[PDB]
Amino acid sequence: PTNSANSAIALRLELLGAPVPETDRLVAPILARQRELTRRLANRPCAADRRIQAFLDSYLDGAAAQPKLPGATLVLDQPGLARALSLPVDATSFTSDYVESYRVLSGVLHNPRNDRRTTAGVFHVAEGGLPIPDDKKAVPRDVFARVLAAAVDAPDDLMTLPWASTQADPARCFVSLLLRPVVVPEVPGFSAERSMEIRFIAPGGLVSNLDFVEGIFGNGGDPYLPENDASLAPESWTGHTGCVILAPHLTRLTKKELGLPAWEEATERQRRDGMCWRGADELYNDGKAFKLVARDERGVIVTIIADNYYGYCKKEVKTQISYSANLFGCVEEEHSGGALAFPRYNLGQEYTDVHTPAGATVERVLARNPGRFEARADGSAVLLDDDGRPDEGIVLVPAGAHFSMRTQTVTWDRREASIPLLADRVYIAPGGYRVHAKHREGDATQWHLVGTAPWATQAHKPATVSGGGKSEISKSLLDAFVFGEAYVGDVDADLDAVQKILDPILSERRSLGSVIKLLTPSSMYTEEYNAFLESIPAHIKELIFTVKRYYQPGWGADWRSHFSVGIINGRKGNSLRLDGEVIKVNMLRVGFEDDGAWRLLSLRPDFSPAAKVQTEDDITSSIVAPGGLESTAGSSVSRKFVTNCESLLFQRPDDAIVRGYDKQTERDMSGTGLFISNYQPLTPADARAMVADAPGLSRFTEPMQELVRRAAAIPEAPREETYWTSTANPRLVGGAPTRNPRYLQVRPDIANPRDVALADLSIHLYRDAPLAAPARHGVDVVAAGRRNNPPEPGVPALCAYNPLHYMELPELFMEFISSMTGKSPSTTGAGSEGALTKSPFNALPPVYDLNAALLSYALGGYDGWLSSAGYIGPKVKVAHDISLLVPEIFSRMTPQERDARALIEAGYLERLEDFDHEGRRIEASRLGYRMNAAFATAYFGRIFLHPDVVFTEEMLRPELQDPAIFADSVEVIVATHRAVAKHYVDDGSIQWAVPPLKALLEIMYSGRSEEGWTLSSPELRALFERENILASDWYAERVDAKVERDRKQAESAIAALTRFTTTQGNEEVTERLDIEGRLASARAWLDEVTSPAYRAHLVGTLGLQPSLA
Amino acid sequence: VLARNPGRFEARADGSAVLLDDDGRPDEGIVLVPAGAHFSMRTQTVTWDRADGREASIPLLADRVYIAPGGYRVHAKHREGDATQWHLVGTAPWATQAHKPATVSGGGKSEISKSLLDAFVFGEAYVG
Ligand SMILES: [Co+2]
Repeated sequence: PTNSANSAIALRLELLGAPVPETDRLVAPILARQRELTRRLANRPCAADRRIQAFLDSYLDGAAAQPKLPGATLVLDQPGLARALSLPVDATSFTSDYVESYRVLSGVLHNPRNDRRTTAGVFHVAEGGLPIPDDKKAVPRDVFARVLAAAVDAPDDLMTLPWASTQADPARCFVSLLLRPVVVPEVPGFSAERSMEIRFIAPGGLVSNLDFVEGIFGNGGDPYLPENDASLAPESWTGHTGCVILAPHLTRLTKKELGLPAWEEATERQRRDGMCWRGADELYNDGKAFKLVARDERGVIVTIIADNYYGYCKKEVKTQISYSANLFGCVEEEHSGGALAFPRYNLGQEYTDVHTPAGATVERVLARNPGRFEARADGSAVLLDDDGRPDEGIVLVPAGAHFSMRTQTVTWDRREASIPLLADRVYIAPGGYRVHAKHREGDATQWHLVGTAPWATQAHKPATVSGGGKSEISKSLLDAFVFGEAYVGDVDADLDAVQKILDPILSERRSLGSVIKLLTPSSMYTEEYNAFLESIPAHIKELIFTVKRYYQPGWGADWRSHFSVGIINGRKGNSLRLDGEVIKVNMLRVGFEDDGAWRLLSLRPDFSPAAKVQTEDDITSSIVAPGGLESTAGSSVSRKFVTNCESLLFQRPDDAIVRGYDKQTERDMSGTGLFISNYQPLTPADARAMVADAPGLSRFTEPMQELVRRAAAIPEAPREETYWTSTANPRLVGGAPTRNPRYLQVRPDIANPRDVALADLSIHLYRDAPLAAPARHGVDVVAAGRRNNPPEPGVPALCAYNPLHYMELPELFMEFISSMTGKSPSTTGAGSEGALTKSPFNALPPVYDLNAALLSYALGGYDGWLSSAGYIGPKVKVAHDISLLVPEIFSRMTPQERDARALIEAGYLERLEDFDHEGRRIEASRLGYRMNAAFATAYFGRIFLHPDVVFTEEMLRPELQDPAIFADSVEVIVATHRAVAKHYVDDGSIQWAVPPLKALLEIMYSGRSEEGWTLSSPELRALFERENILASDWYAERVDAKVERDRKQAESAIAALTRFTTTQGNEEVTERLDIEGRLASARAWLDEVTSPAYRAHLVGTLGLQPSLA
Repeated sequence: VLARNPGRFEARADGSAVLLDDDGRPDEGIVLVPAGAHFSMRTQTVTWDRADGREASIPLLADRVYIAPGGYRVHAKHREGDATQWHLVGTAPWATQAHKPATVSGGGKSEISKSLLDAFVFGEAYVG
């Protein structure tokens, strides 16, 4: 429906009175009637813009101007219009000084004037509002007023809708969009999802930007309807309203003309910020992109962006969401990744279920879910379609069922039943454990069974600097597999030695896993028996498990003759062969040696990557709920729940420049319907050229080749040329390929909804809860990541960390406050992405974020883990090889096992302590605890086959690589803590930090708290304990501020509902929407928020910053 | 207790825990409770305070045995003289083992293990 879209467009422009040039066009002449009954109403702004203008006029009362939001906007009331507006009605390309745009085979492509985001000096904040953070630029209120006035007077080129840009009289208007981005997640017994409202306003030239945000955050509809006025559905809003105005022309204005002072009359701060001029011609922000924010406690945040690169739009929603979170209480916005992981197993050819707990049975499942299943005569059952017919894709089977790839059947007795075992099905037992068949990861011709356990673990990866691998938590481990060989030293000796050990091991009703348990030292084996296991060399065990995996009944004790090594050029070979074919085993790389050689480590032959379902990526909303509720039934401590605010993810495929390497990107970008940016627009001629380069073509994955061939198959041309994009061809900037190629990827839980459905189903069954009930999951483990680097000329050492550190809360928060990186070092230490990595996306005093975060860890009893990315010590490169293992390790440990206290009591974590180096105290105690060789032996044995060679001694103890550098890294850490803490001292923020953080900041800055404490003072450490917080006045003061905010908003809701129900001529809308049924709920709510039961249900939540009540 | 016995218990949200069956399912007959727990036959509940101030509360029932973390047990029973009056019984865990050897007939060798409850007499509280 294309003319469908152009009609919708023509129609709306006509209603706005904008210029215009087929069956539907004729049935709209009663537009021309209502047009002469519209000029009896004056232009009244929507409910959202009314709230925005009220703030702006109050805020700039008696300033140099009180500008007006544009009133004549083309309103994008439906999804899909904005894309259709982005290209000329009659052409496939468009060009302005602001954007080059193209219709491409894979969707739409937009290359903006600037191809990347900046953060240095970009974030500006206006005086007259809440306090400015020390790290931002301070802008006088009069200057803000003038920049806002310039922003609503945009030039004609910029205002020209691309869609009508080729017509005689091109339409020129502001376009605008209502968003309702999520800020408060849903938690079943606890919280309704709530959202703020944002109004995106932009010159018609930049309608691509609206398309951009609408795909990520959804279309909120027509703001002028009371269905979509936020105040009227208070139960689901935060009380807060944001505005974003795109205005790239503002980088032409001078500092003088906006009323900034000359250098001589300027404060030291104004001179630090460049908010003064030595020359009349000095451009504002030196002509570079910026954003200018105004806000205060009233709940309205107004941002102007002087650039149209799509990133800034995304990150301004973020910022505004973060603003709303800070004023709502109880919630946080975070910059974080995450995934819900279910351990998996390679069950071989033959497997009997042994993980259904007694009590769990087909009958009980069926009884708990009336009408969801179709019970079968044999004992199995199948789910029903939403339309009442059975779906054969998912088969519930009895406890103790047996699965056989030899017979291709699932069997059980009760009278033996038997159903087909088929590749396109998933078989699930009554406690939620799944079984399915798949081809081996390296080989489409070999197949085996996979078990998925239902006791998932949800990882959360916050506050992780760039390079730290935030996205890696949810990335797939299967793409990292390397396929190596089974090692043989001397084939006669080794196989003889395998023989001896086999004397029942090759019995077909003894699994591969049990054999591994058999031959792994355990503390419930005779101490003689373990010494025997230690006598078995590493490679002989691997050879046994390999023999086990491939053993056939048919060979019956003459297995030996099926195994060999080749004689390669007269030398006995080192790879075990099965009937002459080299056997292939799965490995992962774990970092690199000093000279850059790969370290490869055999995975266990019963390991399969955990199944992950992404829970977070970049913009995250989170709430902390107390324990003992519906959604926290098994927890004494608070729990954290999350929701991803974005439906599409703005990816930068750095790796896809190399052909064939990034399989996921190449697949996605060969699809359709995508928003694409910073790629080179290619033509069918370019495709024909690339086809004819047969070597180059053959390096693409198949999806991208089909795309190259579709484009090659298109007969030629002018303004209807066909365009396409290639992963190998990012946009040329300065005749070199850009390093910021981009596309909006469909969130992988939305793209693969069967994976979600299966996870949910396993959870319900594991909990014995009905499918009708929601079964929310909260966060189990927090594992942040760090970018570590070796020192270099002009790059400070930051490589003290081993693979995995645990940090108690004070040390954790030094890390979080600092968010340190080797990129952009300061005068005294390292670069900082600011509190929680959110300095570029936080318009408020960062202490509000910090107070909340702290409470979340302490009240939730969450151990702070830190994984290592980049380098471990100066010499060992790791890339993200450890980032990827995190969820696999924690998800295969019980909560009791992975508790930090338990690991310290068993000797699996080792504390770091201060020491002297060249007579200076090195404060290595700030690095917390770290894993040691015993942790590797105890637990990495659940992924890898030789857990003792996984990490070298130098990897576990990076100080052995070079003790000088280790001490240099810790000094860099301490200097960087100081420089960061100084921000809180200079702006007075330190006074608003909660006691444990105030002290922590004081120590970071000067060495001692105000009371004289240091990091090891028991009094300071006691302020971070869960019990002392819950007892404190300051925590009670936050709970009470939250009650008081909620009360005022419930009063502001009652006042808004009434005024509407008693405005002239609103009676028919008032009954249709059951508004007085809402006003009764709003009246019952006010009573509830003031009641004591409500104050008590808030104990164990984050509360609110009292100054913001 | 829980940490010294991995996999033997099922920890509860309220702070209590219960032993697991030979077959992996919880046995409600024995309830581990926190140090400082309060036991009330009037409310028929075991209560204790939480750091958050909520006050936890489980049923106090005659067919159960409640045990604190150092091994001291609490259960309910009818008075020895009267099936209609009930009270709580504490059992301390610091036992003493007696041994009664080389005791001639009439010396009461078996008496060491015989029940003292059968010897109770029920008298009155004296008022002058
Ligand atoms: Co980001």
